[PDB]
Amino acid sequence: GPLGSLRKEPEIITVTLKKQNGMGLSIVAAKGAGQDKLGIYVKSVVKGGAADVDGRLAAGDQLLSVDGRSLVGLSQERAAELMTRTSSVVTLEVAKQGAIY
Repeated sequence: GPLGSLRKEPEIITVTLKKQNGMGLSIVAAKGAGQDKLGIYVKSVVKGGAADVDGRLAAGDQLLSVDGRSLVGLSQERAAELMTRTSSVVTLEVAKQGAIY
């Protein structure tokens, strides 16, 4: 769908993968049996990827889009596929609900 929603602190998160291996990030969500668009939200981090390695990623990283591909209602299947061939560089837009001031 359409990208951009709120300002938030993060919004546009980008980090050079190829770090310890991947992004070692555990997402939580899907798409179906609802509005055909489930809100993507990180449940945790593999604690072994640029994500948990960038000391920023963790449970609470709603990705509105990934590599241009909207994630604001994607399925772990597709989302994962997108996050798969991310390359040594991952450029996705994440947002929070409210924390750290």
